[PDB]
Amino acid sequence: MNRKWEAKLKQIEEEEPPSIWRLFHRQAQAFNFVKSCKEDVHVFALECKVGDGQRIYLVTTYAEFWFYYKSRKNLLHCYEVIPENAVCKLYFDLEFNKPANPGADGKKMVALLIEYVCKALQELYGVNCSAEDVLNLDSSTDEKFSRHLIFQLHDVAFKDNIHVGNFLRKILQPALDLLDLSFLVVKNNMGEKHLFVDLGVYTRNRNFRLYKSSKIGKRVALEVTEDNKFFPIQSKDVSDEYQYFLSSLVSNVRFSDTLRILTCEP
DNA sequence: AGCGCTACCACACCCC
DNA sequence: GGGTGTGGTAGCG
Ligand SMILES: Nc1ncnc2c1ncn2[C@H]1C[C@H](O)[C@@H](COP(=O)(O)OP(=O)(O)OP(=O)(O)O)O1
Ligand SMILES: [Ca+2]
Repeated sequence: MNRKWEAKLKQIEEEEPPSIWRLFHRQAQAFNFVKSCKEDVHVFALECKVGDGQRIYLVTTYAEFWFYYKSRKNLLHCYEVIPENAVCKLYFDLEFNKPANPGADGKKMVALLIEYVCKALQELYGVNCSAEDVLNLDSSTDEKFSRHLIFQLHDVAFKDNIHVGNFLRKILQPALDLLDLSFLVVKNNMGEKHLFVDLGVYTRNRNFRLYKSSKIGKRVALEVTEDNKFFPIQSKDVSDEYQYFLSSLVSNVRFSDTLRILTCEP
């Protein structure tokens, strides 16, 4: 109830074919529309013209969004809005300052990370998976090894992203102590000891840069790594790039009549 | 007309 | 000197 109260105060304080394309200034007004929609619609965040994080919000289906998005001539700097309390996938934001840590073997650190989380998923939930179920994206530059991992688990999902964070803090506590998970620590922008895993992305209504999208500032967009081992099922009725787009979406959990929802309280 | 939060610091408090 | 909650903005994500 504590969350539903903060929104109520912010509110008072503030022919053609079957298409759906609604832009909203307030994230709250967007989700309100989704409820009164009657169509499998979702919420996207577009970075406004301002160089800061000022964002506007779009509401449309995945298919209709990919239609006006695939060319990459329009709708640049888009983000997925991960709805609070909604079932989602296991994902990661991986990033360290390249020059600050030279000896870091990026492609080797991710494999060690995945094999750990995989083992963790088995010991704690009986879930079995391998890197073959891990969509691997890249947005790196000459100064930042940036990677996004989206797990594609078979009939499995988390209660929400808040529980994903709890899962990681639990299994990454041995590394957090280091103010064998030695390969996680990395020197930050100013010599400080941060964690190769960004644990600040597991919040309510988190934005997450979409596939083939770059921040309003730079121009490097997310793309599938070369060592990626997740390959969707080829379907003649939709393009392959659309498959990766659907997979990459954190909050687009495969409909399954045997879905195991995973929880984890802190 | 973004949104969410925590890391950080100040203070106040308590205890033999 | 240690140890434990409480505000409250400032800045990351
Ligand atoms: N000002 C911001 N406002 C709202 N959401 C943000 C903001 N900054 C970051 N986020 C969200 C969207 C981002 O996809 C998510 C992770 O932070 P961030 O690392 O900066 O983006 P990114 O991982 O997609 O690119 P990269 O890390 O390589 O710079 O947090
Ligand atoms: Ca990042």
